[PDB]
Amino acid sequence: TTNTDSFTFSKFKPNQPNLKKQGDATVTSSGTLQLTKVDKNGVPDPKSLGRALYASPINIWDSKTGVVASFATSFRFTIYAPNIATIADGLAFFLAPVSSPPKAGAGFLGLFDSAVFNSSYQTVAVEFDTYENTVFLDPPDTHIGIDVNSIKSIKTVKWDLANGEAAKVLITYDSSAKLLVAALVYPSSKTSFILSDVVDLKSVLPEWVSIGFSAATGASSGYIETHDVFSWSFASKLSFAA
Amino acid sequence: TTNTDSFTFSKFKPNQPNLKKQGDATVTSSGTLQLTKVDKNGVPDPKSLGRALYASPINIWDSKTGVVASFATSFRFTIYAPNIATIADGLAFFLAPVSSPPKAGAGFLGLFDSAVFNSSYQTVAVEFDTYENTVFLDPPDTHIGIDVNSIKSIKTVKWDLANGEAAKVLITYDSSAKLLVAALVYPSSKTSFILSDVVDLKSVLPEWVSIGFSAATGASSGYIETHDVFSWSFASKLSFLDLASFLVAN
Amino acid sequence: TTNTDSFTFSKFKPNQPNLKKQGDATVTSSGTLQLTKVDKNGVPDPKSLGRALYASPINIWDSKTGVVASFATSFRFTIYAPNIATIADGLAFFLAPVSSPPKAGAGFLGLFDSAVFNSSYQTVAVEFDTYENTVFLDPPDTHIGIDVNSIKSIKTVKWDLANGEAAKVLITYDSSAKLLVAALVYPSSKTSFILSDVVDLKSVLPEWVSIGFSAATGASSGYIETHDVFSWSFASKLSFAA
Amino acid sequence: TTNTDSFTFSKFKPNQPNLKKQGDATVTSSGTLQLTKVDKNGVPDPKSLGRALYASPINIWDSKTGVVASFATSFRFTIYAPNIATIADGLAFFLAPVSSPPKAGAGFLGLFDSAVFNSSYQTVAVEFDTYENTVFLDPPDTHIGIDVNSIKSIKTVKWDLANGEAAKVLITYDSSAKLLVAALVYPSSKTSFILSDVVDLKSVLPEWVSIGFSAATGASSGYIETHDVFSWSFASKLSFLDLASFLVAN
Ligand SMILES: *[C@@H]1O[C@H](CO)[C@@H](O[C@@H]2O[C@H](CO)[C@@H](O[C@@H]3O[C@H](CO)[C@@H](O)[C@H](O[C@H]4O[C@H](CO)[C@@H](O)[C@H](O)[C@@H]4O)[C@@H]3O)[C@H](O)[C@H]2NC(C)=O)[C@H](O[C@@H]2O[C@@H](C)[C@@H](O)[C@@H](O)[C@@H]2O)[C@H]1NC(C)=O
Ligand SMILES: *[C@@H]1O[C@H](CO)[C@@H](O[C@@H]2O[C@H](CO)[C@@H](O[C@@H]3O[C@H](CO)[C@@H](O)[C@H](O)[C@@H]3O)[C@H](O)[C@H]2NC(C)=O)[C@H](O[C@@H]2O[C@@H](C)[C@@H](O)[C@@H](O)[C@@H]2O)[C@H]1NC(C)=O
Ligand SMILES: *[C@@H]1O[C@H](CO)[C@@H](O[C@@H]2O[C@H](CO)[C@@H](O[C@@H]3O[C@H](CO)[C@@H](O)[C@H](O)[C@@H]3O)[C@H](O)[C@H]2NC(C)=O)[C@H](O[C@@H]2O[C@@H](C)[C@@H](O)[C@@H](O)[C@@H]2O)[C@H]1NC(C)=O
Ligand SMILES: *[C@@H]1O[C@H](CO)[C@@H](O)[C@H](O)[C@H]1NC(C)=O
Ligand SMILES: [Ca+2]
Ligand SMILES: [Ca+2]
Ligand SMILES: [Ca+2]
Ligand SMILES: [Ca+2]
Ligand SMILES: [Mn+2]
Ligand SMILES: [Mn+2]
Ligand SMILES: [Mn+2]
Ligand SMILES: [Mn+2]
Repeated sequence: TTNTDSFTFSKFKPNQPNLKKQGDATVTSSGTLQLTKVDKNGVPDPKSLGRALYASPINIWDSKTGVVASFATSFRFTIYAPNIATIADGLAFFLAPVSSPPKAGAGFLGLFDSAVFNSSYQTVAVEFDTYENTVFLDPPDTHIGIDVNSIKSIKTVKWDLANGEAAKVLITYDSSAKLLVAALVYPSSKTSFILSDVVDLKSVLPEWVSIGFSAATGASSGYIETHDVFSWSFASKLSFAA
Repeated sequence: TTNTDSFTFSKFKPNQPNLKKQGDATVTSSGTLQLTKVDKNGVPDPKSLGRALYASPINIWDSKTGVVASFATSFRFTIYAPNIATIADGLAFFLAPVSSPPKAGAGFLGLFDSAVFNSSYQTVAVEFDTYENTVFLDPPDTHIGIDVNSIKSIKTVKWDLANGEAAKVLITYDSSAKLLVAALVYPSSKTSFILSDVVDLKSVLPEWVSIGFSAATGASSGYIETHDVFSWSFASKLSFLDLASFLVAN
Repeated sequence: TTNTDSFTFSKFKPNQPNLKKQGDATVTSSGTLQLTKVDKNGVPDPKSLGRALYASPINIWDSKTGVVASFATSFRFTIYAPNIATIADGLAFFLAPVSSPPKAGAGFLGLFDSAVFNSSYQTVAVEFDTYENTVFLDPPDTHIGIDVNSIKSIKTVKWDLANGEAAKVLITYDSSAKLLVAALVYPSSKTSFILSDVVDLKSVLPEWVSIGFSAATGASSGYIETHDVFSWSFASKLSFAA
Repeated sequence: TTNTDSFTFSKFKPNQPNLKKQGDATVTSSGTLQLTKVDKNGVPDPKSLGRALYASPINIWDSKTGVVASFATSFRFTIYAPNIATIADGLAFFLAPVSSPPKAGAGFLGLFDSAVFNSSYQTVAVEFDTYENTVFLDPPDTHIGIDVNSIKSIKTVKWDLANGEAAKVLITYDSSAKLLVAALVYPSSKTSFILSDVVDLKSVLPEWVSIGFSAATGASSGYIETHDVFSWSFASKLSFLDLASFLVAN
């Protein structure tokens, strides 16, 4: 007995009513979702935080039956950094409760308030982290991480940013294997990165979540980068028994 | 460059935050979308009026390119009347300005305010109409209508209500033919009906539209019927559909 | 446990190896599947017979579990008759056993051998009949028909031929309702026909069936028309414990 | 103006005529496609090679229009080895011309006849390689690799085999960026591997190609492992795929 919800934005459009935008999020004339503040020149600013949600909650689990949804989302994104040596803070795909407020900037990625684990967050996220928060146990490498009610990622893998180049991303969740899987590929320069782990979405998330993007820039001048999104598809399936 | 927005409600849930319940519209505990009001008794009430819309506007055409969405939807619904001789007024699947407010009850079907045509409605519907308003040029028989900016359907055809029986609808809009088609089947009765006509969606809708059901029961006590929706499926693409593949399992 | 097989021919190409063509059927330069003989000049010929099948069998029902496929097919076809008053014989979408040869021409539609019902035809069809075979209890009008192990339709509805316009067809089988529905629209005329009936696929087909088209022109001189298909899409779904 | 062709085998079934079996490929009565010979015990035999292709050719590209197909494919497979430390040879998913004979075994994986690259193979493969063949430039570790007309990969990455555990694979081709990607995840060990390269196909493969799997065991006793496939979906679009939807509908 399956519900499904899916959409594909191959462009973005100014003021799109199917998209909830938060903090600094703009969608440009040219169709770019500009998650984080970027002046006329292309020049990203500090002290920024931006978010994008799909306008309707996704039913990721069902308490009557205990059935859990599988989902798959795909997106393409570009991090340009004026200076690659100083980069902060990163972007992320997440699933948080609905009407849940944006949270601290920088390392927090606009999804947390603190280094502390808290089951209250009810956030699961795949981060693309570009600055090392030693305070958070970040690997020293810029990384893909999987967060579960904590910015202190449960598992991380290296990810070598290709500055200004477009990354194609696939994020997967098999509900019967409880497997969350994230893969990033640079089409131009042909590199590849994968991270996978087990997350039991029912003990973590509410039945209904907002899905979308979060992004932050550095708390320090020069520690700046864009977080531009070009396209985004998603598809979730919630079957009620076998 | 193709956008797609799409979904399946095969079962409904109370309070479902991805739909916008308006008027009396609710979803019971066992999953039925009651568009229009029903006592626990199971007795349908008069002067009810309810709508359900998907909470996400749909991009139906793009002004910059001129490009227009194709779309498909299907659902399963029952109208049950305690008294088949006194049945009012109907239900409808529609597109309208985001997220439109319900308009007059009764034979207006929550979609219109009078018998006259008006472009500001910006509304296009397929009605499944159950009471003959002669001031709306209604045919004597129960009928499926296509309606554009008016309650006076621009084309109707016969529909024989099977009282208390689930009908399966496929409504369909091929953008290159500007073709709207509504098919209705009762699998229990083996009976079927189709209406087909053109409507140039770009002429009559805004770029963004809210999609849903609308239903009303009668303006006099006893003209009464349910307008229950069991399941619902929708799919659109806008390029700046694969229908076979869409039904066989949406 | 759901298997699925699906495709779309948005146009045909000559000797494309995923169709098997039988009889006179061929694919033209401009990508048309002419089921029946049309000459040099567009003049269709009599005594012609053509079938075009998907080169893969379709698992219609599973005997071990007794479950049965749902499937949906859509196609676009033109028949054009140079004399509207003298047209024959029709076309058909059908399911039948594999390596099951073409069968009698004319009014049997490449699908049968006599008037009589016969179980061992193991054939199910939706037909688009342009000539009254009185001998087959044909209605006195061009009709659409459901046929199950007989050219004697188990049900019909009136179909109004629109000479030389493309017809859009949607045929659909719902194995939970055991419900076969055929709809035909002409975009040009705005016209619309539907036929709906119960058919037990599990009763009348084997587990695997070829799926395709059959068509035939009239017997006598003059009872001629074309039977041209432009596009075809099929999808089926066979869940073992649904 | 877009063609399509997809399927999903969640089970395999004995004899299944939409699947063409070559060499030793057997489908177990419990549903496993056994690419290479697996005896009574369940003990894999050496000296084996098997292949299973989809029974109909796939249109990968069109010469008239020069347009080229995109495609996803996923599958579950298990390699079981009685001694983890004597293992050969490997399995692959390939695209070769119809109706390609199966070719040399062992480290050639049933796809190639020798170390030599050849254009007239018109074979592209994603390889799962379990034995180092120095004659083919194999890296010291077990690896996934992209093969184009040759048993010598154009690129590889360390694949660490988890013995007896189902691997889930995703293979994609983006014709728009001539880019082929293989990824494998062992859901039990939460462990993963991904491999990206550019390969044209228009220049390398015919318009029509058969597709499936190929496998082989070692050339000497004891160098043995199974190559068992549990499910398989495939999707191809060629305009003259929405992967996110593909995966979650398998
Ligand atoms: C529904 O479908 C089946 C087809 O599967 C028909 O049954 C078959 O009919 C054929 C043709 O009549 C029979 O073949 C016969 O088999 C015997 C040996 O078993 C042959 O020798 C025989 O030939 C003799 O007759 C010939 C013509 O008279 C000569 O040329 C030969 O010399 C030879 O002397 C012929 O090939 C099948 O055996 C029969 N199959 C089965 C499984 O029964 C149905 O036909 C009906 O039933 C038949 C028994 C027969 O009596 C027909 O007259 C019936 O139509 C067919 N049913 C209907 C209603 O059409
Ligand atoms: C579409 O619906 C709109 C809004 O309902 C119609 O506009 C209304 O039309 C009436 C004209 O018959 C107007 O009557 C007036 O009432 C006011 C006081 O409230 C008086 O001061 C005035 O003397 C009129 O009698 C009404 O004003 C008007 N409402 C609004 C909000 O403008 C509309 O009718 C069409 O446009 C309007 C503005 C007039 O020009 C009409 O003549 C015209 O037909 C509806 N359109 C159609 C095509 O039916
Ligand atoms: C790469 O792949 C091509 C195509 O298979 C190879 O060419 C083929 O080689 C075969 C010999 O190994 C040729 O077949 C023989 O033809 C003669 C003449 O009738 C027969 O008497 C004999 O018994 C064989 O059937 C085959 O003709 C040829 N195929 C084609 C399509 O031309 C190719 O091998 C190289 O080219 C040929 C001309 C011979 O010189 C070979 O020795 C040769 O290596 C393969 N390339 C390599 C480097 O291995
Ligand atoms: C978690 O969050 C809530 C409010 O958001 C707070 O009351 C609580 O103290 C939190 N921290 C921990 C460690 O539980
Ligand atoms: Ca960090
Ligand atoms: Ca009415
Ligand atoms: Ca006839
Ligand atoms: Ca090797
Ligand atoms: Mn981190
Ligand atoms: Mn009406
Ligand atoms: Mn007939
Ligand atoms: Mn290798």
